[PDB]
Amino acid sequence: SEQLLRIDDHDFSMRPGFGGPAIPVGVDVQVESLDSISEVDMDFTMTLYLRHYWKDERLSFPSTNNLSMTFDGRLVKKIWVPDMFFVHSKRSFIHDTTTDNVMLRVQPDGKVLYSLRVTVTAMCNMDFSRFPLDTQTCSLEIESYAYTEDDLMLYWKKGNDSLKTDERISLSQFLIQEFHTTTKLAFYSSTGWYNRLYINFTLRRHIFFFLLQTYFPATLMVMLSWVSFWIDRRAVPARVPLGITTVLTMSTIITGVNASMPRVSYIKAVDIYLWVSFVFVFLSVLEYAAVNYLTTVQERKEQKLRDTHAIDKYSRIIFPAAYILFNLIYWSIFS
Amino acid sequence: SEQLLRIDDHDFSMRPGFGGPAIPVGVDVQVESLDSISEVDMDFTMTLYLRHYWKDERLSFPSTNNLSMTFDGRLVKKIWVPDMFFVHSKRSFIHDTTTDNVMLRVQPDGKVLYSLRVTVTAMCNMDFSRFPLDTQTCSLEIESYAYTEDDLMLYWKKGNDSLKTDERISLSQFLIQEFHTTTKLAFYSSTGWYNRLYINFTLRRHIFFFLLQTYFPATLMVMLSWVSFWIDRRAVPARVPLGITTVLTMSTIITGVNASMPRVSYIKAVDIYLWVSFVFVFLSVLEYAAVNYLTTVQERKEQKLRDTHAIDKYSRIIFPAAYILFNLIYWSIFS
Amino acid sequence: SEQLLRIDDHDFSMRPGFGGPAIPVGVDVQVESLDSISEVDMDFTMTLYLRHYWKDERLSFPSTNNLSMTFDGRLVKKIWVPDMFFVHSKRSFIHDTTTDNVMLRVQPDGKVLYSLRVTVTAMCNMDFSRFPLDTQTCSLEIESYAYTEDDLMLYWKKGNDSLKTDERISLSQFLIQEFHTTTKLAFYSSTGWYNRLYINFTLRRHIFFFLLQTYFPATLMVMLSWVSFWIDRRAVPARVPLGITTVLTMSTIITGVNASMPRVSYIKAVDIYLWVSFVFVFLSVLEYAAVNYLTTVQERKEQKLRDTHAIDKYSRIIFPAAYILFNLIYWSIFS
Amino acid sequence: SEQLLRIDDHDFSMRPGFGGPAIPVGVDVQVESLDSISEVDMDFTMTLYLRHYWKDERLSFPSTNNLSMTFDGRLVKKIWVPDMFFVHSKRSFIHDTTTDNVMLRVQPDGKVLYSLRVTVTAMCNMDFSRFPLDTQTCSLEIESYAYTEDDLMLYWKKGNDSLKTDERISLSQFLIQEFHTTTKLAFYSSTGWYNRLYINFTLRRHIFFFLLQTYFPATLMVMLSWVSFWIDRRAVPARVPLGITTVLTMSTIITGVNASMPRVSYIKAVDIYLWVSFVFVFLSVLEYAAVNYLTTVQERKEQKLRDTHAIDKYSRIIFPAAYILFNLIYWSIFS
Amino acid sequence: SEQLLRIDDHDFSMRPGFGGPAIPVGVDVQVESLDSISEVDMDFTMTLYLRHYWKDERLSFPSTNNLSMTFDGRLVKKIWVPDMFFVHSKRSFIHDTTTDNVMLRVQPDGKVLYSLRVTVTAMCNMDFSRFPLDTQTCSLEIESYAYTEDDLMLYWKKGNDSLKTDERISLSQFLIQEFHTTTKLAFYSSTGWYNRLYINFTLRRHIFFFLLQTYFPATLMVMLSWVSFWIDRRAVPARVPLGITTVLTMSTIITGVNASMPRVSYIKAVDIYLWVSFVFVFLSVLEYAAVNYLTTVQERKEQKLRDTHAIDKYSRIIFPAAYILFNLIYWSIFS
Ligand SMILES: *[C@@H]1O[C@H](CO)[C@@H](O)[C@H](O)[C@H]1NC(C)=O
Ligand SMILES: *[C@@H]1O[C@H](CO)[C@@H](O)[C@H](O)[C@H]1NC(C)=O
Ligand SMILES: *[C@@H]1O[C@H](CO)[C@@H](O)[C@H](O)[C@H]1NC(C)=O
Ligand SMILES: *[C@@H]1O[C@H](CO)[C@@H](O)[C@H](O)[C@H]1NC(C)=O
Ligand SMILES: *[C@@H]1O[C@H](CO)[C@@H](O)[C@H](O)[C@H]1NC(C)=O
Ligand SMILES: CCCCCCCCCC
Ligand SMILES: CCCCCCCCCC
Ligand SMILES: CCCCCCCCCC
Ligand SMILES: CCCCCCCCCC
Ligand SMILES: CCCCCCCCCC
Ligand SMILES: CCCCCCCC
Ligand SMILES: CCCCCCCC
Ligand SMILES: CCCCCCCC
Ligand SMILES: CCCCCCCC
Ligand SMILES: CCCCCCCC
Ligand SMILES: CCCCCCCC
Ligand SMILES: CCCCCCCC
Ligand SMILES: CCCCCCCC
Ligand SMILES: CCCCCCCC
Ligand SMILES: CCCCCCCC
Ligand SMILES: CCCCCCCC
Ligand SMILES: CCCCCCCC
Ligand SMILES: CCCCCCCC
Ligand SMILES: NCc1cc(=O)[nH]o1
Ligand SMILES: NCc1cc(=O)[nH]o1
Ligand SMILES: NCc1cc(=O)[nH]o1
Ligand SMILES: NCc1cc(=O)[nH]o1
Ligand SMILES: NCc1cc(=O)[nH]o1
Ligand SMILES: CCCCCC
Ligand SMILES: CCCCCC
Ligand SMILES: CCCCCC
Ligand SMILES: CCCCCC
Ligand SMILES: CCCCCC
Repeated sequence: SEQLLRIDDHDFSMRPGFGGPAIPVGVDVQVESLDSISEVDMDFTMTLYLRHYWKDERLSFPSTNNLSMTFDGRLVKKIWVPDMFFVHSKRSFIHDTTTDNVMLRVQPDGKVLYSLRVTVTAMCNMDFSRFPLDTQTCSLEIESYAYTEDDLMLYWKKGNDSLKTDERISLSQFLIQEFHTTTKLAFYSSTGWYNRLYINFTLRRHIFFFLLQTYFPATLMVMLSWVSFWIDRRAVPARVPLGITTVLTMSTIITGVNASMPRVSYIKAVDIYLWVSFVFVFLSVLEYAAVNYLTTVQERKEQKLRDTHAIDKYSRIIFPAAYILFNLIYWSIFS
Repeated sequence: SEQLLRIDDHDFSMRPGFGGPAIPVGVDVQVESLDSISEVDMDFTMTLYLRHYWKDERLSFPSTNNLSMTFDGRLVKKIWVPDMFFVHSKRSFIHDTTTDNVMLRVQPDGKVLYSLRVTVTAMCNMDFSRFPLDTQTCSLEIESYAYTEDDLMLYWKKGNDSLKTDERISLSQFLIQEFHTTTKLAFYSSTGWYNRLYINFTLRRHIFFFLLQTYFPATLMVMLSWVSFWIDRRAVPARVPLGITTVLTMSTIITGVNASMPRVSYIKAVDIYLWVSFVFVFLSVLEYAAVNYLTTVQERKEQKLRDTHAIDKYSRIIFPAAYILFNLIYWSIFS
Repeated sequence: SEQLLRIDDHDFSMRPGFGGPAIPVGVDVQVESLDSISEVDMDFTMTLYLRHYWKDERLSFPSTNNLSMTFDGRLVKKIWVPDMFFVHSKRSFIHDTTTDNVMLRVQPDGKVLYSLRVTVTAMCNMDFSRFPLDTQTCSLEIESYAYTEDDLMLYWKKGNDSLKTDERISLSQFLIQEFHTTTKLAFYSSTGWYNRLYINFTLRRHIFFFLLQTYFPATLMVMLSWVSFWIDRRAVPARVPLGITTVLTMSTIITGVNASMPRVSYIKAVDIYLWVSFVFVFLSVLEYAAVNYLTTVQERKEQKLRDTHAIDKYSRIIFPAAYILFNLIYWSIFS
Repeated sequence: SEQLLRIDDHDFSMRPGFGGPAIPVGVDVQVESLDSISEVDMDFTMTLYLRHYWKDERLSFPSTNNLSMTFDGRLVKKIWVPDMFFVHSKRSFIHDTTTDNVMLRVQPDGKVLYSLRVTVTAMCNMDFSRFPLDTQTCSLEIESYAYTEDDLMLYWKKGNDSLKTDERISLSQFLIQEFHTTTKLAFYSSTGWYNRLYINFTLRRHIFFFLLQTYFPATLMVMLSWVSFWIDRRAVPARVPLGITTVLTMSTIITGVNASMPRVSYIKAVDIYLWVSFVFVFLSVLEYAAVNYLTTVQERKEQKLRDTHAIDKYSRIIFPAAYILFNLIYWSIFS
Repeated sequence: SEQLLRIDDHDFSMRPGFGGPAIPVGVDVQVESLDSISEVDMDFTMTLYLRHYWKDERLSFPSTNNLSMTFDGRLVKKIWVPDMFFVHSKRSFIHDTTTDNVMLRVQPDGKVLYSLRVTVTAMCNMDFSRFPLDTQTCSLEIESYAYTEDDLMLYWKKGNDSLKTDERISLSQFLIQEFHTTTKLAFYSSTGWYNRLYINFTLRRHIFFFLLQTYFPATLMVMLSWVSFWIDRRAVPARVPLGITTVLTMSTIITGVNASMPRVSYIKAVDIYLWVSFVFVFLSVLEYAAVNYLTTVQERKEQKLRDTHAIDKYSRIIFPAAYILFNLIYWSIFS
């Protein structure tokens, strides 16, 4: 097999058509699965099959039929192959169990198919301002390293049909949709122009889970503090312990939520809702202090000279009305 | 040993019977142990022995007896060997201590046995909707990379007897059972058809542990709030602190359970039970508020004009009846 | 040095005495240190020196004295060496700083000493039913990969004296003792019989630490709830808050203990003790509810017609007696 | 391509101009992205493109035009290349997917361009005394390993214009600014002098996030304890539970904050503020004890012989005044 | 450069002076930085420069001046080099970015300088009985692997001046001091005697941080329980809730401290102080139970027949005196 191909009779350190027009190379991609996603480091891991198509007359061999030959990764070190690399990637490797996952198929006229299986991790900027209602977009980029557009031309072989996805791809806490491909030209100041390929998709969260865990407990505790407005003001040993204990219960809820969320160090949409509810509970404690002080002053004044309080009556209306107004404004901005 | 075999006289870059019928290859598998399982990344790790059987007349050597020769991993780089790989795997490697774990045995007539020891990690989709009563199924897949069904034929050498398991295989938090093997054909649009092999097993949890840790504390606290229905309504400084403190105790239990469970971001069966019990505790606090307000109004009305309350009597019956009805419906759906 | 030994004149791909009796190989082991132990994955890491002894007449060289030659790891790739591997191991590697840790010493008559330094991680099944009083046993296994008992014979060179241990070996949370060696034969259905070597040791915990952290706080809280049996029954605002707060304190202790212990998902000995104490605290709360209800009924009955309660007197005796009986049964079973 | 260049006719183990003046080498750097930063281990990870420029007459080839040739990483092992390394680095590696990310361009007159893509992790000393208002500075260093200033001269090719940064570089919890380059000479006692290059940048935090999470809850609880100064002193069952519960609430806040912050084991600016507020809450509990004791003594004295207390009046003024004074001093020192 | 040195004319598999006296080798060490320290696994990571000095007449080359030649890591595989390795090390590696960090300098008369940059992790036994006042000592060991003292002699080239340290070496939570070097002979039963080198240093903690976080909160809570001794005994709804809540507050502090400290599973100095304070709080709760019971009995006895209690008076003196005595004994033992 190494004698039909003129391996030793040709210099394979130079691209086909050296000194002439650029050689076109086609790319096909099949996505196998998505492994994991990190919200702190802002990256994702993908596994895929990568295929290349090009023609090289130096690899032609005589044959009485159209039967193509198949080779392994050992022949790759001798023949010339493209050097595509993934831009903005953090780490990547090629599987080698039980051997290198590389195949080569050579047509009698010199057409070559080159395929390999590779896992790549790529960075992706994310914005958590609208958490947990945020929507994230990611992209993967493929580009030639050493050859500019004047020497190598890169394109999708079959347009938008060149991308295939496994039917079983899924994520534990995200929903994946809208796979499509695009192309663009990249420029480097000290090297020149390059062709670049893109693979795009979108991610979404499960809204209903976060509503039950975070928004639901907060609302109940706020409504629970409104009970004290209906208890008799003369029961000092009852009104005071109820108010302070509700603040303690709210504090533990906020602390627990922060520990479960990722260590994102800036204000998010969920943080605004929780701390506003904390202020409402705090204001209810000061409300009884005014009632107690005024009642004591009035009783002492009558003794020196010798029914529901007005504050309680209005608090029963103002407090529920203010909280509903806050919800309408909050949900109108954050959809 | 390298001269009895015609290593230099044959081209080993081509499969035996090139240009003719497909060469059949048999596979035997022995499972050694299961290392770990991840519920967040949805993958498992397995260690096993992999063996191949095929015939190659080019490796025949003259011998006066049936004594077969044994070689090492150094000879593998010269002779032709199958290229089986594990589909949907994330990472894998071959052990090399103190040397490569590869053996070769060649019969005088050219029959070859090839064995190696390899550890492989494979993905597995899991559903946690019925946690902690869920049951999970996993599979491992073996397939040829470069050779289609027209060139290489893959099958189990001895049918269902080709799979062996160690007697000491176990998991810390799962029960393993139902090992069996199956086969199926896989199709690739741009390459063709391939034979694929499967190894299947099932996993189960320990039910009684989760009942004690999660379901048991929740039931006791709900029954504890029903005590307030039997205390005298005139003891305002006693009824109110009891109600609010029970809500605080329930909140800490729910927070602790979430931290221990894996970060699965959707509603599970256990979450439904815990939050329904929280509502029952919340409703008991509002029940006393109605009793206290009505009692105060009645006393003031009598003074202006100049025994167990009905709500308490019915609450002693309705609340226990409602909770039992919930349990019957809940346990009938989730088995 | 490469010319006194007939490296190029002999075929080193075959074991000495090919076609004849099995070649005996001796093994010496010196344990350097134990690195770590994992209770969730059930494995341990060990570092050791491994030495081999065998005779090969093909490596003899003429010498006027008994001065043996010393070589490095480069000569290993040429001469034949044993292929011992560690069974049931998860991962292992050979150190290479600043170079490969391999030595070779060849006697004039052909005796060869082969030594290397290797770190190996091996699995070990553990049972935590009797935690924290459990005792664990571990073993390490060494076996030849490719050569059966008919071709290679493996044995300890000096019996039980072949195992040496460093004087400074220790673990942070375990006690190591009882190092000894044993041998056994292993059988493989498709390959044959093999000789196997074993290294055994035992591990124990520090009992007194767990008693102070877990058992000590639980006992104090149970005894603390018995105080309410001596307080006047007329102090309703005192008896009720004391009972409910003790339940809250007990709940936080149980939650904290679970977080510190490893994620072992089945019932252990410690879990039984903690939850039984929780029931004792729960029963004390219901005890006062019966006293309060009966007192209220009696007072109302006397009014309609126109001293320590018996329950409190017996509770002072029954509750302390029941808890002591539980301790005697619990400690008699779990030693 | 390997015959136009006199690879076999020259000794490439010696630098160009051996025995003569030092060869000047230029460096260009383009920063791609920052991956992560660790506050416990005090290091950061950076990915960048590194380029070298030098002239070597031994690589000249005849050509009728100015068309330069392009090669791959295979030619690097034959020709002489600079040996730049990153000082104070912990770990680094060169990407190799799908092949080595190395390019070579050779001009007809012998000018050589050498480029590679590398990820490097470097240490950086940090001071957390002024947390969370601290500002950190980092640097990256490049130096030749084996060749001193007498043999190799290292400099920026285009001065301060040699550094380029990606437009999308960002960090999750830090702000990056002030990229600039500097140079300095380094001296080694046993080897000599070396040229060193520097890349500098500055990092800042998000101030407003930490104020809401830490400073905001602490202030509210302190103001909440001042309420007890306005409640009637005769309500013993109300004043005492309010005071002790506030201490409990403050303790949980401090514990939660420590768990979220990195394990920095020395006093920081934030720790001072939290513990001073704890003392203010503690002092309020002792204040009521003095009032209660004095009131009891006065009442007993009057009985034996047969209005707001002064302490409460002053506490309403002294306590708010003292806390405001603390804030002015605290914020004047820590800006 | 490969022809002035007689690489092919000499057998470099044997040490210089084979069959004669031992060859002396000198070592110089410069410490660059300390990366991290682990208190659970008991190991530390260090990065350093290692240099060797020896003479080999086989590498002499003719020269008209004293100009020494410089080489790279490629020549190392041909010439003979020492095989120093780090004893008791867990893992180590040599940096290779952008190339191997190895240099060679050969004098005309055959003197050779060999330098390399390596990162090594070594074990270190630690004792935490006196935490957080403990002091730890660490050591690093260098030894020849294959050559005994009869063939290779190892020594510091310049005595105690051979060790250099970077001015910027620091740790986040430890203080490093007292760098010095020592030497000792090591014996192996089956191999012989070896020379060993040592590098020693000492580590200390920041005392004041742990006092504020652990000792300070514990003392305040104990003093807080002494307040109840000054409140009127007739206020049953005040004395009882104060006592039980203090126990709850103390329990949360102890749980939080354990989570922050490393998982060291034996009794430490800090644990003794915390649990003794817990007993003091527990005893105060039982003290009021005796007062309440005796008061009730006396009142009932007077009714049947028809002022500060003594226990409270003594408790005001005995309790403060006992705690001060404990501190004097505790701090006298643990310095
Ligand atoms: C591929 O299909 C997607 C579908 O959204 C479309 O947006 C995109 O433009 C298509 N690409 C090409 C190259 O036609
Ligand atoms: C192997 O045995 C299992 C037992 O469950 C059976 O389901 C399966 O069909 C068998 N496979 C073959 C190939 O007979
Ligand atoms: C080695 O000594 C141990 C000591 O416990 C003993 O049990 C074991 O049998 C001995 N082994 C041999 C091979 O004598
Ligand atoms: C590069 O620009 C920065 C801008 O801050 C300046 O400080 C620095 O000195 C400049 N360097 C040189 C070499 O001019
Ligand atoms: C090196 O100096 C240290 C300083 O503490 C001293 O203890 C040690 O003995 C010295 N070593 C030698 C070899 O002189
Ligand atoms: C008390 C909770 C009130 C919630 C009001 C929600 C209004 C949503 C409008 C879009
Ligand atoms: C108060 C707990 C009642 C539990 C009822 C369980 C019924 C199970 C029916 C299958
Ligand atoms: C209240 C604690 C009683 C403990 C009794 C222990 C008995 C141990 C018998 C072996
Ligand atoms: C009660 C909070 C008072 C805060 C005062 C802040 C003063 C800032 C001066 C720079
Ligand atoms: C209430 C705290 C008393 C502390 C006494 C410390 C004495 C230290 C003597 C060395
Ligand atoms: C499944 C319960 C959702 C509750 C949402 C409450 C939003 C205010
Ligand atoms: C802390 C509450 C003070 C209330 C004062 C009311 C004066 C009208
Ligand atoms: C927040 C409630 C204020 C009510 C004021 C009533 C004045 C008469
Ligand atoms: C081992 C106790 C199990 C309790 C189950 C309770 C289910 C309602
Ligand atoms: C918050 C409880 C209000 C109860 C009102 C009862 C009216 C019948
Ligand atoms: C949830 C209990 C309701 C009881 C209503 C009784 C009306 C007389
Ligand atoms: C929940 C406690 C009820 C007590 C009833 C007692 C009847 C004898
Ligand atoms: C658990 C204590 C029961 C006491 C019953 C006394 C009946 C007179
Ligand atoms: C966004 C609220 C900031 C509050 C700062 C308080 C500083 C005393
Ligand atoms: C613990 C508080 C004691 C208060 C004593 C007051 C003496 C003037
Ligand atoms: C901290 C308040 C002290 C007030 C003292 C008043 C003395 C008359
Ligand atoms: C649990 C406290 C009992 C107190 C009894 C006192 C007898 C003198
Ligand atoms: C721990 C205080 C004991 C006081 C005893 C007093 C006896 C008269
Ligand atoms: N094709 C990417 C690239 C990097 C570089 O330095 N020149 O080109
Ligand atoms: N046999 C698997 C496979 C991948 C590919 O691209 N062609 O075949
Ligand atoms: N010696 C172990 C082994 C594995 C195998 O397949 N045959 O032998
Ligand atoms: N150029 C760095 C270095 C290290 C050394 O030992 N000599 O030089
Ligand atoms: N120099 C260390 C060593 C190990 C061994 O087995 N012989 O020597
Ligand atoms: C926050 C309510 C205060 C009311 C004072 C009249
Ligand atoms: C939730 C019970 C309310 C009863 C009102 C009559
Ligand atoms: C659990 C004790 C109940 C007693 C009822 C008489
Ligand atoms: C801390 C305030 C004490 C006041 C005593 C008169
Ligand atoms: C712990 C104090 C008990 C006192 C009994 C007289």
